[PDB]
Amino acid sequence: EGLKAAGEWHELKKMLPDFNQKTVLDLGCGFGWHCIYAAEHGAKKVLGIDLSERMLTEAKRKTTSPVVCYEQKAIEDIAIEPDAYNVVLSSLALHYIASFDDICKKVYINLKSSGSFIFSVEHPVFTADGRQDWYTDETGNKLHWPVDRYFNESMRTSHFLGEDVQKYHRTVTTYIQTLLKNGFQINSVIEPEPAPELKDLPEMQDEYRRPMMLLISATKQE
Amino acid sequence: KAAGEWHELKKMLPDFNQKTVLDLGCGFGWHCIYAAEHGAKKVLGIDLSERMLTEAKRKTTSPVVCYEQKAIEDIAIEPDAYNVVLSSLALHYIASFDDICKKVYINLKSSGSFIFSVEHPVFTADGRQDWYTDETGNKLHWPVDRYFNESMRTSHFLGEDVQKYHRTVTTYIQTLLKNGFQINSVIEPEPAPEMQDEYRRPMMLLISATKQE
Ligand SMILES: [Cl-]
Ligand SMILES: [Cl-]
Repeated sequence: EGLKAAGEWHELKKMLPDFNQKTVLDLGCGFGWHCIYAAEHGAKKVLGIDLSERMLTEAKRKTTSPVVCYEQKAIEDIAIEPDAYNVVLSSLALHYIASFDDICKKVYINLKSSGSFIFSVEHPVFTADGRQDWYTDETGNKLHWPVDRYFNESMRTSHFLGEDVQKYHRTVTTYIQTLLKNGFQINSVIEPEPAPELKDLPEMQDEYRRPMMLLISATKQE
Repeated sequence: KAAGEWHELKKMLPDFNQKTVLDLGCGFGWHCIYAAEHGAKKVLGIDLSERMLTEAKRKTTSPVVCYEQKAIEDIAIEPDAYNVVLSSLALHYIASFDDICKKVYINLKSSGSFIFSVEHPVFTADGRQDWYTDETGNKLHWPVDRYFNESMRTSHFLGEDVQKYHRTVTTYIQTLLKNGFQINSVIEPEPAPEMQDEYRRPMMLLISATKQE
């Protein structure tokens, strides 16, 4: 879980613009890694938004810069602040949001002219079937990755003891077309392979077989 | 599959009026006839097969449209000559999509479009190009494997090898981007018998792109 979170960051870093004197919004900031990074690369103002109080306490403990503020808030509830941001970021968060269209409308408004919108979601191929796991035989070999219901843009629920995880499946089309119809230009679309530091690692070998993540960089056009 | 490809591709097509068009893998020439009657000043359609190009010239009336017997990878370098380049279900049979992009960029005018369709990476990844079935032949789900393994996919029939090249969604999009195209539209079509199972996995990938200078 932390292994492929490093695989996300490696590709995401190469998408990032220069942060000097930029105003940054981080949707689903967690422990505030992107907010810290932005600050120490010269951002004038960073807002980190997350739902978990536990995570924001750890974020504020890890953040020294007076440039960064944190707020407990749902991503669907972000404030309308027209033209306030140079860049909006979101790492592994938007596949938990029901209307990606609403998020794009709000990000568009909140961004200045030629503002940046860079995000990563769990891949449509990862979420399509719903089981979010390998197809296995009797001995337990991962035979292949199952894909089903690809055009059923609906909730995907998974069950653990005491937890209910709720995600929303969307197609590659929907992510790209939603950005385009909302006035964004597509700069990059990447499906990350494992980071070159951990490409040898035995557990990372199944990650070449199906994509786990979708990363997209987009620019506001008026 | 073929008619379903057209329905969605038609929607991507620009105004053809006094546009110079190139159709790659033109088959029986459907796009070439379409463009000519929608006001194109000049159209060139190419195909490898002589049998299909015989039928193509047979069912074509307009003198705006010329045909040649030529493979896609051997298209002529003609700088700033075309307004629009089309390719329907053809580029997944070509090894270097980068090479096609380099030539199409050069052959297009400013703000000219490159519109194409291929078999979707999810259809081509595993290589078996078929459902996973149990012992009684229920179609269980569609199998994905070796997604980032970008190489040949061969299928065998009596008397023929079929050779396709598997590429990722990244590859198609990032290659267009690095060769100076702007992405205008990316669509994975659904259809409008055994079309019943087609809503379950994507079969085709359609991209519309514009030349940027
Ligand atoms: Cl949406
Ligand atoms: Cl290529």
